[PDB]
Amino acid sequence: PEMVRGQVFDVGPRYTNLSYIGEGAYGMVCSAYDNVNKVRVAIKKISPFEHQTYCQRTLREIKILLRFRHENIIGINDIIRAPTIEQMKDVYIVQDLMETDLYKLLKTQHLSNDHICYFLYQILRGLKYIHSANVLHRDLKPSNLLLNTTCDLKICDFGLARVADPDHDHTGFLTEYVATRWYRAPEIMLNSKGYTKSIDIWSVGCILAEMLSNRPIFPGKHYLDQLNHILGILGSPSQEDLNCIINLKARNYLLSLPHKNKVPWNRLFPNADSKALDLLDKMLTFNPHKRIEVEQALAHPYLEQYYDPSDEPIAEAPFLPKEKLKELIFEETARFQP
Ligand SMILES: CC(=O)NCc1ccc2[nH]ncc2c1
Repeated sequence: PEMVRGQVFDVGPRYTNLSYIGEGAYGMVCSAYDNVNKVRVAIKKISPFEHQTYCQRTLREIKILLRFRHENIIGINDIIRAPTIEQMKDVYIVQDLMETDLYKLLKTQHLSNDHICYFLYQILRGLKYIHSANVLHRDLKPSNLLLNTTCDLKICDFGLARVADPDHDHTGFLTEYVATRWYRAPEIMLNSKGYTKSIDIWSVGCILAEMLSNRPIFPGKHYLDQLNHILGILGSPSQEDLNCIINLKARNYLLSLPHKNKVPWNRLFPNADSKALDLLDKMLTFNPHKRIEVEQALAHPYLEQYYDPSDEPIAEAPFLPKEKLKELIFEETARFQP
């Protein structure tokens, strides 16, 4: 039984020569030589079985990623676990090894306009597929966008994903939310559960802005401070957009704020391509009903050199206590067993 950083990393004889990568949500991450395909691979250890939430998220991701097949979405290549429920304490998910991710790249590398364009294209191409399956990722951020040595990009981490449910999207003001703060659309803090596709487009807009400067655009330090970062750049919502927020606590909060003017994108991003800023503006639209959709974003002039809807595939179809969820993780991973 191989050990890494003083813990069992029990990946069998198939996978050998482990090197520590980093530290996931529910366990450790390593590379390993795959003795069957003769390539190094990434493997993450997942120990979710005590907690119903870690079980829920583990199972959501497994079910989604096994059903999806797309060049810009990470696959599951193998899953390692014990032969019986009783002996299964952990699950190992094997995926393609990727050199880096966008978070690491942004902290260390200047991106050319050509790189930004290509990364954005790949993100949206992957997102077209996800949305075509009626699924929302709900936690798009640089550290969930993996890149290889030739800058192929794959979206990962579907633990917070949901089926879209726009008829149940409304909630009150200051309703708590789980997904990463800096990439949360303004409506999350006002009146949205994050059950519509527009939530993901906002996050992509934040990612685009961060590619342009290497700095997150709206780095809020706490729940409501996130909204006030957004409003500091977008400025005060218009009457029409304010009138769409029927909830009085949310509406009156916005009305209580002093008038803020829009910060022009070309002053925030003086070296950016003008077509990139036109698309950014459309993704970072305050009103989620007016926000650009994924397929429109692909068709935007900024992406013209890549846009090819015949080569931007869609999914073939649309997509509980911890004891039942352990059984379900066991069943879902059975296809990888001898
Ligand atoms: C967000 C996440 O789950 N990161 C860990 C991870 C997953 C797959 C990976 N492939 N290559 C490297 C690598 C890292």
